[PDB]
Parts: sequence; structure tokens; C-alpha cells
Amino acid sequence: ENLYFQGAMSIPRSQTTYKKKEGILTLTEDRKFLIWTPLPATGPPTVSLALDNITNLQQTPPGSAKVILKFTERPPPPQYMFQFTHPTDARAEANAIRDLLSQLLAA
Ligand SMILES: [Cl-]
Ligand SMILES: [Cs+]
Ligand SMILES: [Cs+]
Repeated sequence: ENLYFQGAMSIPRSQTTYKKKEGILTLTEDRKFLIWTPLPATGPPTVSLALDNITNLQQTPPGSAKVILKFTERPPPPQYMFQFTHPTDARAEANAIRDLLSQLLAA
């Protein structure tokens, strides 16, 4: 039917490295930007990517040496790689933020 729904669960926050620095990958509260902020995550984000401007999302396949999500932005287009570093939960974290993003992007 005609009902439209939006996500209403807590926005995932993920232990990730960007350009070899440790930080947190999340979305803004309005769910319009992907943000990455270096630890201690006191200050502003160093990466802020509008979901409107993401043209692709790729991942390392499960069982790869590294768990990595790769974002391509609208313009050799700009690209961003985030390595998921949680000792046990890396792939689950990647999957979660992937799943949210792909739901947002396909809407
Ligand atoms: Cl994996
Ligand atoms: Cs988490
Ligand atoms: Cs792995």
C-alpha cells in the first residue's frame, strides 16, 4: 500500500581507520551525511560525505584479509576507504552501516 516508512533504530557507529588514523564512522542525526571523525571523537568530522553525492559503495568480500568499505563520491572521482577494526565485530559493523546506507540510497 501507500505507507512510506523511514528507519528508526539507533544510527550505527563503527570503529574504523581512515588514512591510517583511528576514528568513528557514522551518519549525521538527519541521516543526510556519512561522517568520519578521528578519535577521541571530540571535534568535527574530517570526512563528511552527502548521501546525495554517493555514486557507489563497495566492500571487501567476507574472509578477506581486511574488512573495508569503499565509497565513491560524485566528481577520477573522489573515493574514501574505511577499514573496520573492531577485533570481533568488524564485519558485522560494516554490514550494519552498509545495510542502512543502501536502504537510504535506494530511497
Ligand atoms: Cl570478513
Ligand atoms: Cs558499534
Ligand atoms: Cs577479516
